[PDB]
Amino acid sequence: DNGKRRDVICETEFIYPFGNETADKEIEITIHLKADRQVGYLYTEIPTLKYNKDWLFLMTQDDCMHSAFSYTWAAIHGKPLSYIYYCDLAHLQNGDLPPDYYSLGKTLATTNGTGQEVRFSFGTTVAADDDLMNTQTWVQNGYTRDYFRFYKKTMLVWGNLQEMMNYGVSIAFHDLNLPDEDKTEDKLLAQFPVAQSMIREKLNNRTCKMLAEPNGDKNYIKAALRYDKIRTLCAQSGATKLYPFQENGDIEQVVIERAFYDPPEGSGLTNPDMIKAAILKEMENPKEERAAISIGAHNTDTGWVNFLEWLNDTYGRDGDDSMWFTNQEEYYEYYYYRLHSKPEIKQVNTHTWKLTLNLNGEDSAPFYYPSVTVNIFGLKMGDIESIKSNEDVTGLSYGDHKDFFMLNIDCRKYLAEHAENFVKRYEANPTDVSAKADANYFVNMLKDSDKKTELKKRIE
Ligand code: NI
Repeated sequence: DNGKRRDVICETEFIYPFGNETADKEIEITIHLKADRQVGYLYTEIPTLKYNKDWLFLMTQDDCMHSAFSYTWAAIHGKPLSYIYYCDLAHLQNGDLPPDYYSLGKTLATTNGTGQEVRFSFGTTVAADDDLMNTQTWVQNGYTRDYFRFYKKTMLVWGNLQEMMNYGVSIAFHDLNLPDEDKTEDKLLAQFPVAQSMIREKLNNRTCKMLAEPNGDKNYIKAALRYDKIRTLCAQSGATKLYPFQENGDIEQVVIERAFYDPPEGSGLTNPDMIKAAILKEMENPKEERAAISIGAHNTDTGWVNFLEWLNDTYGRDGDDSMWFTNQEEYYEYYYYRLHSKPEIKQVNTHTWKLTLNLNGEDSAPFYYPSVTVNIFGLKMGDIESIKSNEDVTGLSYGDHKDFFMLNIDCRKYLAEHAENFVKRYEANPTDVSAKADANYFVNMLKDSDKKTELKKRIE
């Protein structure tokens, strides 16, 4: 019965198996050359930014906000949007949409430089030790007497966050659920693993490794530094300003600077206006001198939706494609790989070369973004007869970039199974255009294989 009110716990039907992700990857890519294209010497590097991007935009949305799902995630991923209301996942699943709903008509993305879409990525903080994440959602198709079921909740419900995990959204600690008088360094330290246990229980055993400092409270940074699961942190002050082409040290347990760009009072400007102005100023510098645009957000809204579209249209897929728009966790892992991994390429015979590198995350937990870019200097796509890869490589795209050759290598252990889960969702909702688009997006992440061919056929 479509018309009957239901009050449900929002749930998604699969979550990537973060707890099962392998910590250590061994990449072996065999490049067989055409007969009259024998090259003499090749050498390799991991570039400063993934996909050979010129500059970095980091986004972390604080306070575990409903709008992180209803506005930020929905706008990026081509989902129904509202101007004043706040959908939960169960509304989208059931087609119970607010009375002003609309869609942008596209996802918001860069490319990877080798012909594939990379949707914008961001992180949200989590109030995992707060029972308000267990709030129910009122679903009632066709009910128009009121729209109270679409009002802003005080925070994300778990199901919304669980679904966001399937799209690579990251997580961070923020406030912990203790009485204010108990927010001492020692008591916050004891409460971190309590919140972590709830994160792991709800997010298919993903371990949170980031702290976004709350309200300038340095007790959170001091406590977090004694909790070794936290590897990366952000704050507005007492931090390090990130210059991606200059930063040379370890950033393990380093507080990265992140700004909210609040507008002057009574100025009528918005946070997106301020960030846009900061971006324009920063782009006037050569890329090597640019700071990262490292932003925090609180509530996101229509102005933020339009700003994300502006980024897409200006520096993303529909503009100059120069930006890497990601979350701080993915960046942290990539920087770690660039510091510690050493790609090597060896000639096996006159026409065959073998590229190897290891991706090994830190001892605390499996890294969750085990993908890199490798550049090969001296090689062009036109030289290549075939490329093959070993089992640890699950996504592989490649092509020319400037005067060299680039490979985007994804080693997420369960990526093919994840794509198939999106295919199955489309098959169960074949009239949902967005479900089909998501299926195509995830299947296109896979390297060429029988499984990729099977899944493409299922989504023709
Ligand atoms: Ni906050």
